[PDB]
Amino acid sequence: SEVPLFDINALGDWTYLGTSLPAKFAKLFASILHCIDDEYFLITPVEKVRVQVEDAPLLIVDFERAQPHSLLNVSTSIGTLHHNVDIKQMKLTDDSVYLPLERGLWGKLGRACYYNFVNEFNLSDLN
Ligand code: NA
Repeated sequence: SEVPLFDINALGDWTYLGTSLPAKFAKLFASILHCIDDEYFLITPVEKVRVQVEDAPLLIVDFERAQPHSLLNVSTSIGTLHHNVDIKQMKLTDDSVYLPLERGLWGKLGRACYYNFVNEFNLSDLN
C-alpha cells in the first residue's frame, strides 16, 4: 500500500495528509488528476501519486448547453469546468447519476441540480 495521501470524499471535498484543501487547491490538483484502470492518480513528469476517491472525483453543481440541443458544459463544486459532456453516456447507480468527463473522470450530479438535469433532457440527446 502506497496509502494515498490525497482523499476525495463522497461530496467531492479534498484532503491532503488529512487536512482540508481549499477549493482552488483542489482545482489545481484536479488539473493533473486521472482515473486509469479504476484507480486515481495525480500525474506529473517527476511525481505520480495515488488519490483515494470515495464515490466520484468531482461533484457537478451546474450545467448548460452551449446551443439548443448541444452537448453540455458542466462545472463542479471545486470550480472546474468541462466541455462536450454527453447526456447519452450517463451512468446510473441506485443512488446517483454520473456524467463522463476527461481523463477517465466521472462527475456525480449534485442533489441541487438533479431535477434541472431531468428537465433538460431532449429526445435528440439519444441520437
Ligand atoms: Na426536457
